[PDB]
Amino acid sequence: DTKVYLLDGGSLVLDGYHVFWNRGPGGEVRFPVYSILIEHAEGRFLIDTGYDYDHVMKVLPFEKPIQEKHQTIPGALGLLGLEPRDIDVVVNSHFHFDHCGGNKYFPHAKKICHRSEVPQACNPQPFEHLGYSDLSFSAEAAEARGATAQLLEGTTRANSTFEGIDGDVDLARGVKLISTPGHSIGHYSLLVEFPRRKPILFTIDAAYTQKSLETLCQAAFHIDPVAGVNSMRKVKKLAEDHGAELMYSHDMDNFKTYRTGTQFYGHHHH
Amino acid sequence: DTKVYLLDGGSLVLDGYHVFWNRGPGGEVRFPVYSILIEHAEGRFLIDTGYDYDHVMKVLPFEKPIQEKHQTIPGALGLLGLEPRDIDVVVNSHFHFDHCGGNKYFPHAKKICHRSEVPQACNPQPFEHLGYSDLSFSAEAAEARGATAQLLEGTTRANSTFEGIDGDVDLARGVKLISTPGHSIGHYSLLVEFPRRKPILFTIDAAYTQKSLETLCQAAFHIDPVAGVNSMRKVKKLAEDHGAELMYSHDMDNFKTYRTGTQFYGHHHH
Ligand SMILES: Cc1ncc2c(c1O)COC2=O
Ligand SMILES: Cc1ncc2c(c1O)COC2=O
Ligand SMILES: Cc1ncc2c(c1O)COC2=O
Ligand SMILES: Cc1ncc2c(c1O)COC2=O
Ligand SMILES: [Zn+2]
Ligand SMILES: [Zn+2]
Ligand SMILES: [Zn+2]
Ligand SMILES: [Zn+2]
Repeated sequence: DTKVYLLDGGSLVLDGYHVFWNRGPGGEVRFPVYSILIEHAEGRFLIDTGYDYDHVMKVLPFEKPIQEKHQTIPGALGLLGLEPRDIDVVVNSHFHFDHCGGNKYFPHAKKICHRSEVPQACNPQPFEHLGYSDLSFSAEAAEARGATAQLLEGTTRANSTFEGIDGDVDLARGVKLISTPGHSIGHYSLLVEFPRRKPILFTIDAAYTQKSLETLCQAAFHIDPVAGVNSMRKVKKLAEDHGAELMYSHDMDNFKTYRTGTQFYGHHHH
Repeated sequence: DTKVYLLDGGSLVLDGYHVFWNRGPGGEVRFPVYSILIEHAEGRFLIDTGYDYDHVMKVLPFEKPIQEKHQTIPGALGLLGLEPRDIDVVVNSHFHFDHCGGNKYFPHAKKICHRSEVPQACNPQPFEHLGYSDLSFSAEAAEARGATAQLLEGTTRANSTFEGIDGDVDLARGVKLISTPGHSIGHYSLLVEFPRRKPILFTIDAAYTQKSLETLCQAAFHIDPVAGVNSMRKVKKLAEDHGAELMYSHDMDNFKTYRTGTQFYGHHHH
């Protein structure tokens, strides 16, 4: 019928000026990170794979990760009686480290990302190195960036090739990847339709929080802030023209009301 | 990949002479009843649906049913985060009451049984009335037997029509219904193949216990005991010629070693 499970992936810390470009205010802010499991008649799709705890502790310990073992990808799938192997397709919104930390566990799945994202990861802008700091999702990108030491044993170029896409696309029936560049060169948001509840528009990094979308204030991490704003406009109109419940990527106060673990969206209405 | 879940449906009591036709020995014997959930790339298949507790307490209280609420069909599916609605196909080995008690919860699923079983249920041998005592699986059979009082509200002829089959058939890839008549006119056993463990041959009522199969001693409930014995021979050879682990329908001492609830057969071998 289509169910959506949120895999709770723990949390990270940014300054308020990171979350709210120039606006802020400043001071530490902790936000959640999660992934999106779609159980669908055409297969099990995982959208993003959270952050890898060792990677963050090594490279971004100032983000002070807190992630319990049920909040790794295999752990969170564990709560559903699932293993990484049960996932048929992994989709990455973009290759910032907190959205592709768990790709390494899916050599057998088909991978999908925007055409431009793997090239970006191999060779990012000088201000993007930190965002694209976990190359374990791609043997190729790891090579180009000289970070093959991140590759999990058994990751080859063969089991980590992506099918590049472009523009708005149907992942499956009732499931659209919505093109939302700006934050990154090939950033995608997600729209999931159900049969007895209103569509869900997952903003991912096009809108970190409700506050972001409300004031058109994007995150300070972006490659193109004009594009970033247009993508917010596009996401706002999309939500309106559909019936969509907007679910945000990194919004602690909103996250508390989100279903994680064994709870899911898309229940049968008797 | 193909997983098999056993839905534990509680237990019932027969005399030893029932379980072991003429051989026995006598005295009360309690045995388990269960159903077979196959999660498969072609859908979720439920083979049999246990016994309905109210039906047994009313009509066969001498069988002294013990069935906790997690051991009804919706309850047992409950332990998997599933509802009756998530099942795509219900297959009935035959329409004895302890194998079709839960059919009433699946109006939306496709139903499959042997060509002869619905006609048998409508109009059984005089010695079969008790076996075919729960007609809630079929609006039509309930009418013919004047037991429409068993029909759950919303059960119509439309949502309880079966596709009749005959001979050995592939339910799905790696999943065969093996024709095993004798115990009932159109009784089927089940063979499930996996990719990293030996096939499982579910005998259902063709062989109640390991002891039954070992000594060719069928249950005392049968329509044709010559056929019944041939079907045991057929099941023994099937198991040999394949690699199959034989799993029996009503074998308490063997049942204790069977995986029920959240445990399943067909794990990925890393
Ligand atoms: C580690 C951690 N950080 C944040 C949250 C949780 C965590 O386990 C659970 O719900 C949360 O918001
Ligand atoms: C959470 C987080 N930390 C650092 C970066 C990003 C993040 O989302 C994106 O680009 C970055 O440098
Ligand atoms: C009610 C009941 N009867 C038998 C068994 C169980 C029961 O809950 C569980 O495992 C069994 O063998
Ligand atoms: C368990 C049980 N009880 C009664 C009958 C059957 C049973 O399996 C089959 O035919 C019957 O009359
Ligand atoms: Zn990002
Ligand atoms: Zn992010
Ligand atoms: Zn029977
Ligand atoms: Zn039986």
